[PDB]
Amino acid sequence: QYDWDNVPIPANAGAGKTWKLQTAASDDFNYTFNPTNNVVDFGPNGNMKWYNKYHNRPNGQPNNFEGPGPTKWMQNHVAVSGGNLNIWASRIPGATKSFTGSNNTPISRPETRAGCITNKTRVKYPVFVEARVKVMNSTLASDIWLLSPDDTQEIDIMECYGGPGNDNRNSYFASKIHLSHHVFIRPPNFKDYQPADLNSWWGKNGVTQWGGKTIRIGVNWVSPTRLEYFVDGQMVRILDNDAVQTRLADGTWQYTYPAGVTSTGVNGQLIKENGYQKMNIASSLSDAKNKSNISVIDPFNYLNNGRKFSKEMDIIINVEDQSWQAEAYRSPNAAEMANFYDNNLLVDWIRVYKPVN
Ligand SMILES: [Ca+2]
Repeated sequence: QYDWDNVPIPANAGAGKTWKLQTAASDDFNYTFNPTNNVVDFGPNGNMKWYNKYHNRPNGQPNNFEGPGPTKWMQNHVAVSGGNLNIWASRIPGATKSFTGSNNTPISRPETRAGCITNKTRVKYPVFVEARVKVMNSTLASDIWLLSPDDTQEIDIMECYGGPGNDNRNSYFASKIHLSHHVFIRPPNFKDYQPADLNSWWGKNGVTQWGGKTIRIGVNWVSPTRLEYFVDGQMVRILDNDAVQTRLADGTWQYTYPAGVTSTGVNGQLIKENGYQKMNIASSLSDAKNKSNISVIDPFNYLNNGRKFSKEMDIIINVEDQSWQAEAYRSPNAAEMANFYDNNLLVDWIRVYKPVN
């Protein structure tokens, strides 16, 4: 028996097919794992389902990247207890961290210590991954995501800065969940693409903040070229090759596709409108796909692979103080950090299925 037994799988396995639970990957977090400074595997009974660090390199060696912005990932900021995975953030008085700011020069902010874990079982399309999670009531990022070992391909389940802040400085972002993915060129020619259309910042009328709410959120990774997103059992977004459909604030579907880019090669940039990727309106997903000539996966050919996902991925859950938030002082302040509950991400369960006939 599992915590999710009574919860319908919202993704469609397809005609003639059903969903098969991926037992080793899935975890309903009902055991005890006490936090430790050591890098260790953890799980129920004898099982090793996770380790308390950012994901290893393809060769198995540690990846010692400590996080974006002024984040420092810390082994002992991860525990399992009370039926939940707990991943939290804290600060040490006087501790600071430098990172490259928006002017391509170093800047410093208070260092945010935070947990980060990686699942020992990788996933690849076709696969559905869903978690039940209490989003942190914090301006920090509550993250559940997938990343290839070589750091080139990424599919996010949740990236949410759910708390408006005690002074509401993060109110604009707190009402949204970023439904996202990334593709990268690795150094030396480092480039990063993620969805920047207005509709990728998903919300719902009557929800002012996600912080403190417990939601179910998942991604159905259908194929190299298709992702579907789900919140509380409802499909809310599809990315399909070169077109997008997303549920608007009132629940109604809008079909869109990219209006323009400067190039579809590696030095290309988005044409923007109102601060977001400029998108045109279509009348169905097929109409949008017909009209579009620009990938919504890899518009600038960073992967040089037919603009598609192609690599198995590690499941990562973490908290982050990202550079853009930290530079803008949207990161937590001392008063907010006095409330532990607000700074602790709780995952009740994460389940993984693949479609089988
Ligand atoms: Ca649980």
